[PDB]
Amino acid sequence: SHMSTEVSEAQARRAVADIFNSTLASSAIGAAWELGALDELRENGKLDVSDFAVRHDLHEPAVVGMFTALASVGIVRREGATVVVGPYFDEANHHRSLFHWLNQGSGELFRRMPQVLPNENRTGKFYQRDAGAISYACREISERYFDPAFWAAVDGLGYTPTTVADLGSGSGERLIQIARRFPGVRGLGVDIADGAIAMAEKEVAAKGFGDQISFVRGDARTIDQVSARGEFAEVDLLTCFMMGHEFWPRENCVQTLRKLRAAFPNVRRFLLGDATRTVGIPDRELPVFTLGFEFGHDMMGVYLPTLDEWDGVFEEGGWRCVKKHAIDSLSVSVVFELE
Amino acid sequence: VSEAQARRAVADIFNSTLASSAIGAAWELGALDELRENGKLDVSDFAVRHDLHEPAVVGMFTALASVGIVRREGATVVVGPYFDEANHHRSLFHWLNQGSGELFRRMPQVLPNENRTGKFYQRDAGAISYACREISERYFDPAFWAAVDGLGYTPTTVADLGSGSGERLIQIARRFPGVRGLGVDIADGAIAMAEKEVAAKGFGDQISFVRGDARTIDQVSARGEFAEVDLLTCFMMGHEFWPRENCVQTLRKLRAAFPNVRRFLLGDATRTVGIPDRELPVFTLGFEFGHDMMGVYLPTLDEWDGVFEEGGWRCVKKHAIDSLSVSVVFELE
Ligand SMILES: Nc1ncnc2c1ncn2[C@@H]1O[C@H](CSCC[C@H](N)C(=O)O)[C@@H](O)[C@H]1O
Ligand SMILES: Nc1ncnc2c1ncn2[C@@H]1O[C@H](CSCC[C@H](N)C(=O)O)[C@@H](O)[C@H]1O
Ligand SMILES: C[C@@H](C(=O)C(=O)O)c1ccccc1
Ligand SMILES: C[C@@H](C(=O)C(=O)O)c1ccccc1
Ligand SMILES: O=C(O)[C@H](O)Cc1ccccc1
Ligand SMILES: O=C(O)[C@H](O)Cc1ccccc1
Ligand SMILES: [Ca+2]
Ligand SMILES: [Ca+2]
Ligand SMILES: [Ca+2]
Ligand SMILES: [Ca+2]
Ligand SMILES: [Ca+2]
Ligand SMILES: [Fe+3]
Ligand SMILES: [Fe+3]
Repeated sequence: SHMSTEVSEAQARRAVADIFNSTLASSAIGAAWELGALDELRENGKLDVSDFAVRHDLHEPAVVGMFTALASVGIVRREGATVVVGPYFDEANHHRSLFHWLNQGSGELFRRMPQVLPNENRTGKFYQRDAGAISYACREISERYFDPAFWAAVDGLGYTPTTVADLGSGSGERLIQIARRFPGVRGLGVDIADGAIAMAEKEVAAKGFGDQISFVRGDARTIDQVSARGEFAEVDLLTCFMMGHEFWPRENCVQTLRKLRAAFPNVRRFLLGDATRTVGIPDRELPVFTLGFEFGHDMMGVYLPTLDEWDGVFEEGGWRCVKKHAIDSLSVSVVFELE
Repeated sequence: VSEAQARRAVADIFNSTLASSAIGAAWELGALDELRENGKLDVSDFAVRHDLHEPAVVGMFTALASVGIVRREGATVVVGPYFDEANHHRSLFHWLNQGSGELFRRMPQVLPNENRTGKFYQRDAGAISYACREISERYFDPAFWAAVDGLGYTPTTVADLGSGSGERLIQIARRFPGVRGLGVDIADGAIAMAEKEVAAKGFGDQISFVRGDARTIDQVSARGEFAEVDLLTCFMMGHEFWPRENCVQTLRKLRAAFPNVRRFLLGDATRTVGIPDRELPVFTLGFEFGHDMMGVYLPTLDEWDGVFEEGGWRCVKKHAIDSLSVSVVFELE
């Protein structure tokens, strides 16, 4: 019953106030996640606002504001000094990392809409985001939304991997988790960014896998002009999560996929996971994330393929898709099992 | 609630975030005015005239559409059921997002006490000022002009505290062609903008500016001009005088620095008390949470009513403001 064109003034007032307040609630979800408040609420059902501020050493008036913001749209409820879970708590907390991504991660982009849309401004580095914050969010995005399909694909491999390469390795956690599952395995993380490599190297060394897992800074799109090509022949498992859209547009993807197939000639399975562009969902029925993901990429000047466009590119790129998993639901996102 | 209702509500909160930034942007880019005027627009046409990246332009319009502010029929965009309300309050959205977005984005870093020394938050001064012009004009002007009309005299020299763009002083000089104007602002940027705008409009011989902190108004030098001032105005910054003890002193210093002021017009939003969380009108939560985050005391209306006398002033008229949280204009003597 959602799409009315005629409403009363009172209704229009309430709706616009909700849109306003939703903005603050939205930012609060990620902030409350980061400050530990969503985990307290989830675990205990309630908490005490002063007691929370004191234990975490937080400016109490702003803590009250954070919780009021959440309460303004029904995520929590305030009752005296107490905050209890509200009707939408479970759902909001489920998707907290998407909110964090939207706000803490990509806030500066969407805030700068007026300066980002003008063509005269769209050269070189024209927007800013928070890499540390995006990295914070993506860990849970990876774990909450992609892991079941990822591990289901790893379980149906039909062989034990001995050397695994991961494209866009980020924190290096995927490679670490792999090493945990397959004790004897070696790992190769490829990433185009210095912070990622360093962060990943540190974590790897700290968790005791400095002997099994290494890294190389490189562009996966131009993987054939990298300085670690001699190690590639040993790789029998390839993984690539949350970055496949960077290989687009179509013709670049085709080439990149060919290059990957030639560069990793002994890879058996290649597990490829990403979010994709949706078509024809009504404006008033967009689920969580979809709009942020698509509008964010349009603002950054980055093309996002549909699922159908991935489907249609694998054969030319040298790969056969033998299984596909739908993700629930991070917009329309999937894991392809390629060989 | 059912699980479907919860999904839908959380999706609305997410998309609302995007619609919310888009209101302010659509304002700046001229899309809201064009929609007010014609009732519709063409996404291609608009993108081409404004030389904008069209796929991002469609995004902006689908954000607005996602919550009922507009509706899309292919490339045609028509005003939606919530257009008039949102357009009305567009400056508030702009303020929250383009002005103050970076403060609320950094919530996790701003709340911890160890982080709250020195320059611990950032806002966009240019953007805030952009919004503030319309906030002042749309929300405060009617009460401001009503107070001017009922002053009981015609001013000769007006001083404006936190003068910003200089617009309020310009408009007063338009109403009272013989008036001398003086603007006090703490920001060099405001002083520069105001001097430029005044000089450009032809009022450079009538309106001057001095950089100064209105809280310590007694410490700003102005060639003895303060003593000639017979009308004082201060909009949208009075809460900066607080807490109470500081306000009492600043009020007493203003009284002393401006001995010949007859009326002092003091306009501001205030902290509300007891509004139910799910019934919060537009702005209230942003205004109050923003200042709580910034460490800035915000008084209630009653706190203001209770401070004037000890501050050396008598309140003689009060005006309610329409639909800007709880906002008022006091007239003081
Ligand atoms: N063309 C490219 N080649 C290699 N790495 C890339 C790339 N484009 C982006 N990346 C890297 O891919 C990452 C995107 S998000 C990382 C999430 C990570 N894959 C995970 O599953 O947890 C960033 O670390 C970025 O540096
Ligand atoms: N303590 C202080 N003393 C003087 N000016 C101040 C101040 N605190 C803030 N300001 C200035 O007050 C302005 C707040 S915005 C209000 C603009 C103006 N009064 C109007 O009605 O449109 C900014 O220009 C800011 O620099
Ligand atoms: C990492 C992120 C992304 O592409 C981005 O932030 O630009 C992403 C990719 C895929 C699913 C979810 C988030
Ligand atoms: C300028 C703003 C404010 O207090 C702030 O930006 O800190 C304000 C004050 C009063 C009404 C509306 C906005
Ligand atoms: O065409 C597809 O849908 C997928 O890209 C891969 C696939 C093909 C056939 C059977 C399963 C998976
Ligand atoms: O106490 C008040 O309400 C205001 O401070 C101003 C006022 C007082 C008395 C008569 C009129 C106005
Ligand atoms: Ca409806
Ligand atoms: Ca298909
Ligand atoms: Ca309307
Ligand atoms: Ca303006
Ligand atoms: Ca003086
Ligand atoms: Fe991306
Ligand atoms: Fe303020």
